[PDB]
Amino acid sequence: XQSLFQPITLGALTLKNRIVMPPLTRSRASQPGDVANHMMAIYYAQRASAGLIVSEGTQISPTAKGYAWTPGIYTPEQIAGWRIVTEAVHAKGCAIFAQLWHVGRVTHPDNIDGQQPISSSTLKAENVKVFVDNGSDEPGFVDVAVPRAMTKADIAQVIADYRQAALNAMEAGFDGIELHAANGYLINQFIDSEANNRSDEYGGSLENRLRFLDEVVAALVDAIGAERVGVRLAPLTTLNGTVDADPILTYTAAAALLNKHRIVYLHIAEVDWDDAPDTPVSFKRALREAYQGVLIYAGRYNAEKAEQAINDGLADMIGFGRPFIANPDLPERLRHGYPLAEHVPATLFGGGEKGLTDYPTYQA
Ligand SMILES: Cc1cc2nc3c(=O)[nH]c(=O)nc-3n(C[C@H](O)[C@H](O)[C@H](O)COP(=O)(O)O)c2cc1C
Ligand SMILES: CCCCCCCCO[C@@H]1O[C@H](CO)[C@@H](O)[C@H](O)[C@H]1O
Repeated sequence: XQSLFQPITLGALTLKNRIVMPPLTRSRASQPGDVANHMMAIYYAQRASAGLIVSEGTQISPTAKGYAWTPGIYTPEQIAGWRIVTEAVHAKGCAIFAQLWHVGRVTHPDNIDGQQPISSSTLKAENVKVFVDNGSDEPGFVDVAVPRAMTKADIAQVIADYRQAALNAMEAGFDGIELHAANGYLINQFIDSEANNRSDEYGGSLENRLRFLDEVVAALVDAIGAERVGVRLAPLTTLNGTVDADPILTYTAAAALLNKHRIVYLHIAEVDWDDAPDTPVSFKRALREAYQGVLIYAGRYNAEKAEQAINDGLADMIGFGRPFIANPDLPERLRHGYPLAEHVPATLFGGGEKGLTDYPTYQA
């Protein structure tokens, strides 16, 4: 754990250690309005011994939402709710980035004001569910809907929404933003060949499939500066329905594209739930050459594997998702080898403080 507990520079920030709390949707936002709130501020502040917190995905617009009760980042009230979170986290000595979210086709009309979802194409995500508010207090799991293909004007609108969301994140006191371009969501629906059947400049070729990513990143950087922009990618997981035919080429190219933009970090989502594909070390080393900023990995890491990934030169920082839900003091536990509590799946999403802020710190 020695390297894990070394500080690191992230742009203008000096971070305390190499541990990341990655984005974790908890579906706790206040209703009406999808507003980040008090229990969320406590929850994040409890976990501020991380070197970096990345917020749960926060939708950039009404039609960017995939799941019931996720917090937005587009209304004044939403910005203010996030400000209480960032104030709480900063009072603990910690950096926090907002994960800007557009789910594309991974949604249901019930979550997007009755609208049809949008995507690169008209392809439904196969074997994917989201959840909606069915009036009860538990999430209602539902099949996703068939999307409509984005027009040029839709592309411009979504870019504008991302750009503004980045400014809104700065107004909310975040230290930066993370673009969610992973786990089968909108940008990923353009990147991955089998999800993109466009015949315009946003599909077919590799250059074309990376174009939407390129243009979104350019707008984010123009708005808030490259030192405040991270990006999340999922080269090899396919759980939410996006498959690429040549992911080593596509994602090495994506990494090099992002390197050109000088984004402050690249975050690889190596596992999504139970989807834990073989991610060859040779490929990780290629990503390390293609992108020369801070490289973050998350997915089924423990203390041993995290330390090894850093010492092998594969990663600079490591995120721990599920363990951070149940262990607010995860860094201390990893450092000492204290046993980790396990999380309760039934309280991941929705509800209140139970299963959110009532996981204790370690006590022998
Ligand atoms: C409850 C839960 C919610 C999640 N929601 C998001 C999210 O909002 N954005 C995201 O990029 N990943 C999300 N993820 C994925 C995690 O960031 C992480 O990559 C994944 O859980 C693998 O890491 P782990 O094995 O350490 O949990 C979520 C994971 C969990 C368990
Ligand atoms: C009862 C708890 C059910 C846990 C099973 C999780 C259902 C899907 O969970 C979803 O996973 C996505 C990544 O695939 C995330 O981006 C979303 O934030 C999350 O809501």
